[PDB]
Amino acid sequence: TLPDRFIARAPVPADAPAIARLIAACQEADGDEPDASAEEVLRDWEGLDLGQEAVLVVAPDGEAAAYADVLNRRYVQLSVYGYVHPRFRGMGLGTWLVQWGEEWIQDRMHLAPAEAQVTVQHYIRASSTSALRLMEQHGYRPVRDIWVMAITLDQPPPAPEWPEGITARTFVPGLDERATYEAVEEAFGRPPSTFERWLSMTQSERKDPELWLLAVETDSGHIVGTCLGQETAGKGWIGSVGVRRPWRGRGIALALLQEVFGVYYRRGVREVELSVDAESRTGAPRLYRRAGMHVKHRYVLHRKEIRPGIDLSTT
Repeated sequence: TLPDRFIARAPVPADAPAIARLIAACQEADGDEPDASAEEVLRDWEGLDLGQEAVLVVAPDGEAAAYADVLNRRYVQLSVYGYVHPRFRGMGLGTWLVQWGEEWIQDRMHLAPAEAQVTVQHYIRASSTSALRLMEQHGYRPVRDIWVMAITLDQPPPAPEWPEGITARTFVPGLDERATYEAVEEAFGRPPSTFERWLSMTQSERKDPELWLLAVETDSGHIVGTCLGQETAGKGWIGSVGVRRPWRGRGIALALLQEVFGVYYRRGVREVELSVDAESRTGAPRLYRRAGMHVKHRYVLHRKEIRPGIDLSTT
């Protein structure tokens, strides 16, 4: 069911400006500043197939009423990012997007191993009660908190205090590739990636090694920790900071972060952000606030099981 006057259609790159504004109107209601730009939309469209992987609900006045796009992992877990313009709420439109995403994976579901359980998931701003209820109404249930940490560097960060016997090593291309990959797959191991997969995903970011830091034990010459930063559009993003198990509790993550911040700062990057998972109600690790960061926004991950089976998302 959709209101008569409303047309759903695949987005075209010329919709980038219209859609940016839809997100802006949405992020405004949640209490966020309207950061959104068509420039970002065009960039986040770099990966996806516009025809198949996104939908645009066009309003009678020719303006974008609602929009969603999907991230797909091995067809066992579908992430869905929806928005409905704050004027159009309570029209059945947010419900429509939800089922669109559900029907998306259901139509493709045969490409998943048959025993694999199939899930769809949404990341909801903790603040908007409207979408919080729509999830529960639709059977989507709270799984985990995701915290977006941010830091503005207008002033030089503190100098890292490195634990005895560990120091910073800037990633050296042509040398440190395999070793860094092993430390990342261990410290963290989200899906396990093979080495070639990891290589292709990082190919861009490894052309800027200044921002890939390794905590390295001096005696062994072994990577005990990593912080791999990147720079996009004059903003920093840190994908993963982490320490291999035998080296935890030495304050290595804090040193890694403080060091990465120094590189960004003396590079002139004003804002760095990253993202951290936390069990519902625990809050982010004291690590991040101690590194000078602060909470930008909090999302609650909502998940629903489309088909029963063993959990393959992590294997």
